[PDB]
Amino acid sequence: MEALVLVGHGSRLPYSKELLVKLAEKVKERNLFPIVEIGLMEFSEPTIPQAVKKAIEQGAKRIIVVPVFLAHGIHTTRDIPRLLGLIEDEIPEDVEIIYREPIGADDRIVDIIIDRAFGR
Amino acid sequence: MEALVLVGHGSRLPYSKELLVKLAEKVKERNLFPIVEIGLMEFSEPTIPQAVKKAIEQGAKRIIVVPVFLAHGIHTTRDIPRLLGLIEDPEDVEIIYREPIGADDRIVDIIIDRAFGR
Repeated sequence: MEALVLVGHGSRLPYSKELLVKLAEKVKERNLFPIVEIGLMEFSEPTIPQAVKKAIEQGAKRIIVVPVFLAHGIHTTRDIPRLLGLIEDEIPEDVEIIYREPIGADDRIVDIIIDRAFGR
Repeated sequence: MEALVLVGHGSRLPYSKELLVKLAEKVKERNLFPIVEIGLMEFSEPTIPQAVKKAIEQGAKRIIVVPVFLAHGIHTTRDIPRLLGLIEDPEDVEIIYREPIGADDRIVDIIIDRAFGR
């Protein structure tokens, strides 16, 4: 009934997509959502509209979109909201989009950064 | 004798720099490094060269540069290594260029919190 759609920037290099793919597979291992999909804003497929459409086709009525971005930027305030039809510039009536917050300066990001600082 | 330099993308919007400032503030509260600085690749200051120079001028002999990026891209493979002089485009000072965040289990934890509005 509900889907998690992870959306990322995309890249002409493969690492941004590989990131989202690994993150989605880990989320799937958690067994929290019946439907998990990824979408890339630019350069690579699946795109964000394709990811949302896939979620709908699989039967999701609530689509939770999590922007896998560290900070807000034009991507998360304009481009992705536009793609999702959330701001003015096909979502069935019985489907709601829930657009969530980016990662931000989470304490766990500090933990990761310190590990990286020490090469771990 | 060692500094942590957090480098971020930078943005015409203020959120990217605000993120790096807040992260640096939280690192400083953990009292692990005598010197902590931020640098932004573009659009905004401190720049990455300025951040490294500040660290050196404060006496750091080993500069640990952590790219605050989720995944590698042209910025972490080309642009930042070039600014740091690590690839073709300081005597007693060593630059240690670390890995980005990547698909860390803790990113999954954050994503799930965000998914549920937390």
